[PDB]
Amino acid sequence: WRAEGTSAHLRDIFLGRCAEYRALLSPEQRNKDCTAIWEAFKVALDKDPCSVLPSDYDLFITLSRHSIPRDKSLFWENSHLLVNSFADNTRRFMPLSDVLYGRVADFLSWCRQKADSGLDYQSCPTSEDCENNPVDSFWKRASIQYSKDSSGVIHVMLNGSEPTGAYPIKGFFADYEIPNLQKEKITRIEIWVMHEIGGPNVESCGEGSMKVLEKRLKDMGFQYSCINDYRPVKLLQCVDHSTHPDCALK
Amino acid sequence: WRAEGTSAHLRDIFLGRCAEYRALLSPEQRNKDCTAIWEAFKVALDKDPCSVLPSDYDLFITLSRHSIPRDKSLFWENSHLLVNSFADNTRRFMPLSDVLYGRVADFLSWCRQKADSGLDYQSCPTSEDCENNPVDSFWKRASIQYSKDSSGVIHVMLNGSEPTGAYPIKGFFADYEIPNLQKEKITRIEIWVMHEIGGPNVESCGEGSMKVLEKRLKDMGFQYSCINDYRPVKLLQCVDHSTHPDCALK
Ligand SMILES: O=P(O)(O)O[C@@H]1[C@H](O)[C@@H](COP(=O)(O)OP(=O)(O)OC[C@H]2O[C@@H](O)[C@H](O)[C@@H]2O)O[C@H]1n1cnc2c1ncn1ccnc21
Ligand SMILES: O=P(O)(O)O[C@@H]1[C@H](O)[C@@H](COP(=O)(O)OP(=O)(O)OC[C@H]2O[C@@H](O)[C@H](O)[C@@H]2O)O[C@H]1n1cnc2c1ncn1ccnc21
Ligand SMILES: *[C@@H]1O[C@H](CO)[C@@H](O[C@@H]2O[C@H](CO)[C@@H](O)[C@H](O)[C@H]2NC(C)=O)[C@H](O)[C@H]1NC(C)=O
Ligand SMILES: *[C@@H]1O[C@H](CO)[C@@H](O[C@@H]2O[C@H](CO)[C@@H](O)[C@H](O)[C@H]2NC(C)=O)[C@H](O)[C@H]1NC(C)=O
Repeated sequence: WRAEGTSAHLRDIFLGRCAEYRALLSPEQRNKDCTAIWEAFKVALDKDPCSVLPSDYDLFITLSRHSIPRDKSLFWENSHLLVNSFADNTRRFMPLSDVLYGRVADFLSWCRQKADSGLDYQSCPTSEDCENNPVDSFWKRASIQYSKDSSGVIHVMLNGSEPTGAYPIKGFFADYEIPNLQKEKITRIEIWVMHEIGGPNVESCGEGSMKVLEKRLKDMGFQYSCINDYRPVKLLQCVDHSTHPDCALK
Repeated sequence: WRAEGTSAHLRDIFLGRCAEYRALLSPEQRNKDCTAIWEAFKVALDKDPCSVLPSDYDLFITLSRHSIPRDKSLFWENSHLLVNSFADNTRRFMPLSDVLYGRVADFLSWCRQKADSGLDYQSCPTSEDCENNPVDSFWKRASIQYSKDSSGVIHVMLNGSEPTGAYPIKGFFADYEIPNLQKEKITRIEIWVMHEIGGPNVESCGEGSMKVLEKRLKDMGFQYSCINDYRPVKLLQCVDHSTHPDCALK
């Protein structure tokens, strides 16, 4: 397996994150059983590391699913850390990592040993090793759910400094979220194409892969919008480049 | 009593955070036993909620203590959330909440029931109910250690929009940290007086309580400097006031 093995102390981390997230939920939907959620989740830890399907996580989703506030969904690509810091633990936006079923697995890795009941802390399969590995099947299932439950203004943060372009035609956003957006309950889609401070401007709104994305969203009937270096996020990037000319204040 | 009852699912949260923090420690001191750390901490939970002393957490500290990088300490008052966001989980600085023993308790509450053996989720004592409550004694002990183990350039974030003054003459910083800073291994102390965006400038460097703090530190023989609205932090505050004139980019 050419990927990170199971995360040490997966269970404690999972339950801890789950318990802390409960506090963020509204009292009405605060009734969540972290233990049951973990049990449902571990069904994948009792299977062949190449025989886990997205549907295997259905129970896990049923037990953890909760509503996402209108206009708070934030999708992204090649911007993990920035998205998490900007979202600020649900305070500004609620990306998948800030939704219960996403929060418990953010950054973690897991898979059962090839031919032994115990978890494999040595390595886990990538899409290359095999399509149906625990981690990818999990995110496919969580992505679909996250997309289906989003409504209002859809925000998307992309990385215009990524060498392969801002929009990966083969990725979770393209293959599992866009096709699952409920057109009827979506007002518009606003894209933020961020560039590293002084970093390379590989692509901006309307260029390369951005034209492909825009065309698709438009052919799908969505009201489309694209902003280069959305200020609030630029200001956050600037925190680490205070003396740079792109970050100077008036 | 008068304070919040112990946090729901305290143990799970505690262990979860402990396990996640282990990953941030260098392989040299990563060998931490969260369960044992939890048991040492629990010693205070099996005592009268008004008879817990800072020394009751000596074992807890012994088992969770670790080094703090030179120049990375960050003290503060009236800016807990700003400090946590800026520190960015160990990336930029290492405040007490980003040190193992502080991390497991950041924002939590705890105390045993008055005459019962179980935890009291209804309420916990405050400084007014009785001085020796579990939470206050915990932070006194934790503050002392954090100070004793700090070195190099000392940073301090104060709130200059605080009505009663940026430097509370009575508080954890004045009463438990400053007295435990070890000059022999300290270069200088740098203060950052932050003001709310547009917010009121109650006090700035060299004003009111700031006069007191400066004189106290100088009388102790420390090199001292103060900065109003330290740029990096100002930029972070700006993320939520992007259109405000104080946050306009050049
Ligand atoms: O370690 P773990 O358990 O694997 O958790 C993963 C993993 O540790 C890390 C991957 O970073 P990467 O730069 O490859 O970033 P990606 O390309 O993988 O993320 C882009 C996708 O996330 C979305 O939110 C966007 O809209 C888009 O669909 O982000 C966590 N992660 C958070 N949300 C997702 C996620 N991994 C797959 N997802 C799929 C969906 N939502 C996710
Ligand atoms: O819920 P919990 O478990 O009680 O966790 C507490 C509590 O939930 C919250 C209190 O916010 P407050 O504005 O009153 O701020 P404070 O006056 O209480 O804290 C300011 C002090 O922290 C330092 O780091 C600064 O340099 C300064 O000495 O911050 C958490 N906290 C984190 N570090 C500390 C802490 N509480 C007391 N401390 C004392 C030391 N380090 C701490
Ligand atoms: C946006 O994409 C750029 C380029 O892929 C990322 O910056 C690179 O990050 C890697 C790993 O940290 C480094 O090895 C490269 O040297 C970086 N290149 C450049 C030009 O900076 C950047 O981290 C991405 N931004 C976000 C928020 O994920
Ligand atoms: C700095 O201190 C100010 C003043 O106490 C804090 O602002 C107050 O915050 C409370 C709670 O959110 C509000 O009800 C008040 O209206 C605020 N007053 C003002 C003048 O803004 C502020 O939160 C503190 N800053 C930080 C980072 O903690």
